[PDB]
Amino acid sequence: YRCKVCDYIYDPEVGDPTSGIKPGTPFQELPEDWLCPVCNVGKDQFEPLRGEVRRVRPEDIDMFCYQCSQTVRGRACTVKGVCGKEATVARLQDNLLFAIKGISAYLYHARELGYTDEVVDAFLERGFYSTLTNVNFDAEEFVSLALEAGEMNLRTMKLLKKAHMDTYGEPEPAEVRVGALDGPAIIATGHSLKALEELLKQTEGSGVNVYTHSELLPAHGYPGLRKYPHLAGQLGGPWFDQRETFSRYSAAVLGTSNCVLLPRDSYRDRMFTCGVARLPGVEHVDGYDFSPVIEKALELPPLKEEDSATLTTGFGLSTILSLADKIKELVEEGKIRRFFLVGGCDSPLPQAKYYTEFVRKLPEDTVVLTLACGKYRFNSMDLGDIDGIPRLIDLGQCNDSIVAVELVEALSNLFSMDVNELPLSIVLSWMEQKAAAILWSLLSLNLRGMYIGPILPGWANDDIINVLVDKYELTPIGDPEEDIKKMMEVD
Amino acid sequence: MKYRCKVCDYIYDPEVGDPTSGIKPGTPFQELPEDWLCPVCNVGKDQFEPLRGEVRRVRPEDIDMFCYQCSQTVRGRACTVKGVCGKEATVARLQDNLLFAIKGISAYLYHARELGYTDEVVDAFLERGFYSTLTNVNFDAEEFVSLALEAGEMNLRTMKLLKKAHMDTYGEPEPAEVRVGALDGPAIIATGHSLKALEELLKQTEGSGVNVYTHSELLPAHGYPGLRKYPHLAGQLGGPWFDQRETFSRYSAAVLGTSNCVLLPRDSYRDRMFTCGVARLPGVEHVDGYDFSPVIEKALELPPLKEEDSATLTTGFGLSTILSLADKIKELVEEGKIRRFFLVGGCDSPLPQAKYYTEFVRKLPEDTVVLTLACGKYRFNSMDLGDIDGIPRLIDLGQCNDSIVAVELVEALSNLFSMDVNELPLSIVLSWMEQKAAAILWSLLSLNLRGMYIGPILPGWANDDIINVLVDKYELTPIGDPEEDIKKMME
Ligand code: SF4
Ligand code: SF4
Ligand SMILES: [Fe+3]
Ligand SMILES: [Fe+3]
Repeated sequence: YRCKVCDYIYDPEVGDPTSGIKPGTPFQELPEDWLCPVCNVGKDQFEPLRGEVRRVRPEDIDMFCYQCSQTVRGRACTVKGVCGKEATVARLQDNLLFAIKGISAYLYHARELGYTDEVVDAFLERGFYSTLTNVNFDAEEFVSLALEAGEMNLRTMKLLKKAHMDTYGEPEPAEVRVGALDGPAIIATGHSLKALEELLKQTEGSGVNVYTHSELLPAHGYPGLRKYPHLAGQLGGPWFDQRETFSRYSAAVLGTSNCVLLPRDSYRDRMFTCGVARLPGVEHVDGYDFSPVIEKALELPPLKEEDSATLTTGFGLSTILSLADKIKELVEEGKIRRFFLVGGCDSPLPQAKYYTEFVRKLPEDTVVLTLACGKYRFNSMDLGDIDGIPRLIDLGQCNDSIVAVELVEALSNLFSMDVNELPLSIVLSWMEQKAAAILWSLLSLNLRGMYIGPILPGWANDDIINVLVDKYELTPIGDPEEDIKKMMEVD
Repeated sequence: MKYRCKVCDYIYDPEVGDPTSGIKPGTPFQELPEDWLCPVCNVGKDQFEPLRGEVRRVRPEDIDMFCYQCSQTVRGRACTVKGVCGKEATVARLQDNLLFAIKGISAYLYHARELGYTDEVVDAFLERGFYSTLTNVNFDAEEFVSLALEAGEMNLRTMKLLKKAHMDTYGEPEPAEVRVGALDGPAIIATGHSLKALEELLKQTEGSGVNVYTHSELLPAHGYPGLRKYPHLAGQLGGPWFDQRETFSRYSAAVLGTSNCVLLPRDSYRDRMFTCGVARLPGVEHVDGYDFSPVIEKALELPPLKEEDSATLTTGFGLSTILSLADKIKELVEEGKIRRFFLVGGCDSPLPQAKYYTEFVRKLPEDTVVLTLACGKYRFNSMDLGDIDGIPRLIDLGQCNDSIVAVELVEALSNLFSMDVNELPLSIVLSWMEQKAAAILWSLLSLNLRGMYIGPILPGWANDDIINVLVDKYELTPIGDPEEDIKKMME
């Protein structure tokens, strides 16, 4: 028998002479209250010879957990928990943890605006308590808890969108100049619209121009944010062009939320962090006091005007609903054949080129709704429109997933069909915990047949992957052409 | 030279080159393009060191770090040496540390909320911390040290709020002599920390005539005037949490788990155990929001318990009972008839290295008093230690969350003898097992208590750098040998 927890082999050939086990005693001729000499688990946590359990190299660590003192050798539980928890349950606990992390991020951003939800904080406590050492061992309960986390994330994104709309108005379409103007510059990266508003308020009259980057692009749609003239436009693209963007523009850089990367020496003395963002050797902004960043921007050599391009962002729900009747006409005529939700968080992985290919081969009688940084794979494509309806529609940040939700609910009422009968396909890009919370949000809405890229989450063992694919029909991204062919044929 | 990826250990060999990217066989590493990245995890030339120290030894459980929360993760399985995102092992371990501290805080928050007691600033800090440990938000280790200390302070605040909840709902605890041993009649044994579930159970059992016994962590309930007022609160039964498997087997009782430390059941008592609150076990009935009718029904269906020659324990020393003896303690210390106080307690484990505690207390000189708490008390609370001059040599402050009164106690002592906190005749010996204990430890560290002892082991997430921080900046001393430790602590 080899120990499930620490892979200690009890071999009936040796026995244990020091304890009374003369050499030759079978495993089942051991005392009843005998425990493991390494991990202190009973006779049950001994399995008849499995085979080279750990010995992991290219992958296959069965599980990981070192949160309690019982952990094997004081380093990590990696096959089975000393507490008795198996690998699948540990991975489900980590899944719930990531979802609640995404919820907590959106919660922090809402509270930045004075918007609070008590039941969500209670659920945070409840979930983190559920992932303690010896509290919960039920996997199905963790499925239930993941779905409840999806529901709470719906609620949290709803609260954050209400915070944004009350503080800045409902976003409406805006053509954003991507390209520099003449003058000192501050580039802002992240999600915090409150930090951007404070900076814009502090820079009115200073004459330094403020540009958005990555997930701060949707700010150009908010009436309370676009009203500032020194909000010049976009500059750079998604988060991972950061190191080149911040290098090439001679500007002060401020990172407001996550997706900030370790800086390169070219712009290290001209970068700042604020909110929760924090980098070693980078100056951090005390609350919202952006005096150092403005100082830097005015000390730096100004930017140079450049032939600019444009991006179109900020489709609030109301702008889309003012087009519902034409969309109805167009689908019933047949001049629009399907809606595709293609977006979410991105990564510099090669498999994410899939997205640029996917939209590039999409038929021209289709429309795309995009989201988060994964929009920067195809938002510059000149796709045009269908009888006045744009083929690309930018709802905003990842937290604007919620309006996407609202949209389908309208569409189900528009065409008088159940949600899982619409001419709608869903293609997710995920990268972080916020995306995990969004994914479980979509799963709590029973959205079947969704596609996911660039990879399946690293915390999902075979058990979890199969539960998703057989109970929720979550389809991994494969080949763009074949995927489109599968999604569009009711024939 | 050959070159090793720090992130995924892909070896670039100048004899082969890299056929997949364009590097013909024979190219030296420094004659590679600037934009050449690892063909496995796509991290640049920057994170490549010359294959120095090709030595590799035991890899199981000797994983430098672990993290698989994002899609960038190595091989889509786990980052185990350095993050593709750029996060180092020390920072990952500090993030996990903060996560465990906030997990303990969340547990105490849930228990406080059970009583209608909530604190907004603590939930704000929870959100803030989880956001600090998202993917690309914080890479500054010093800031995570600061956040661990802030988590200690927030945990102090949470424990204070929880103690106020307990005292408002049940009164201030006072010493109680509780019978450990069964009575005649049907029985329900309750395990965990939730006093509200116990109160609801006792109210629902008034008149039913079934006797309720406390186990592991519900023992301090016998000190609360609002809980000891119920006659059917018979006494203690069993000991700490880890005797569960035998205790629940030997007594023909219905089992109810109110909080954490519930273990996978054995078939003898599975059909007679119930969970409630956050505790949940597979194949065990869960109680839906109190309403303990199923548990009472079960207790009434089982063969009743039989009386047994019992022992006794003394628990529940509230702050007021202790402070009403402060002048006697002053007399005794100033005369010299008490030479040092020892705080010995905290959550315990079925680890063998924890036998130290029973030895440590058993060898303590008779001119010392011990203050204990949590499950680590069950190592020496049955010892007949007696008293010194009317002051008991063992004092049970209550649950692990009653650590806070210990905090208050020491400040009283510093004001009692008019001496600085870090000059009192007081030594601290911690037992830890879980995340609640981690929060308590960071609470103690935010209070600058130097020279504390910790057992049974050093946290499994503390790499050499973190351990170095603890031992050089806060003089955290691991427990060694009882006599040697006592002689050092008594000098
Ligand atoms: S909680 Fe369980 S799996 Fe995690 S370290 Fe402790 S014994 Fe191991
Ligand atoms: S955040 Fe970094 S360490 Fe964690 S999974 Fe992503 S790449 Fe790996
Ligand atoms: Fe073992
Ligand atoms: Fe690599």
